[PDB]
Amino acid sequence: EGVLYVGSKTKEGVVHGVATVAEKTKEQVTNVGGAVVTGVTAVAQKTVEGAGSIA
Amino acid sequence: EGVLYVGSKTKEGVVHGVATVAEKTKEQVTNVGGAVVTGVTAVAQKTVEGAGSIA
Amino acid sequence: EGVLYVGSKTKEGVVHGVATVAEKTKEQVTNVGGAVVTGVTAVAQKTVEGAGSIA
Ligand SMILES: *[C@@H]1O[C@H](CO)[C@@H](O)[C@H](O)[C@H]1NC(C)=O
Ligand SMILES: *[C@@H]1O[C@H](CO)[C@@H](O)[C@H](O)[C@H]1NC(C)=O
Ligand SMILES: *[C@@H]1O[C@H](CO)[C@@H](O)[C@H](O)[C@H]1NC(C)=O
Repeated sequence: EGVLYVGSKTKEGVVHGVATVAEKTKEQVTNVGGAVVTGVTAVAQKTVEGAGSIA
Repeated sequence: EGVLYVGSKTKEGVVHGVATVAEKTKEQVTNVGGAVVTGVTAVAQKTVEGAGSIA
Repeated sequence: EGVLYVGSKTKEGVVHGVATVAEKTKEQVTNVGGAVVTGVTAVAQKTVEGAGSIA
């Protein structure tokens, strides 16, 4: 029964620019956070928890 | 029954610029945090917890 | 039943610039923290906990 609460108050501007390039690469895993982020945030990329892939 | 609470108060500006390049590379795992981030944040990239991949 | 609490108060500006380059490399694992980060933060990259990958 866990409760939550989030609150944010910004007044001036927030510029936020991202760029990602990949040329002739075999793999590129990227995770960029936000400019003003308040609260829980979970990211999972190319993970394997149980009974993975077989070949 | 764990509860949570997050709060943030910014007034001036937040510039935030990211860039990621990859040329003819076999692997690139990247994780960049945010400019003003308050609260929990979990990231997992190319991890293996149990029963992984087989070849 | 562990509870949490986070709070932040910034007034002036927060410039935050990141850059990552990789040219003809076989591996690049990177993790950059945020400019003003308050709170828990967990990162895991290319880790192996149990029953890993086989070849
Ligand atoms: C198994 O799964 C992972 C990601 O979960 C993937 O990268 C890999 O190519 C897979 N391997 C096989 C043998 O299926
Ligand atoms: C197993 O999984 C990992 C990531 O979880 C992946 O990098 C790797 O290519 C996989 N290996 C095999 C033999 O499937
Ligand atoms: C096993 O997993 C790790 C990452 O978890 C990966 O780097 C590696 O390529 C894998 N090795 C085999 C033999 O699958």
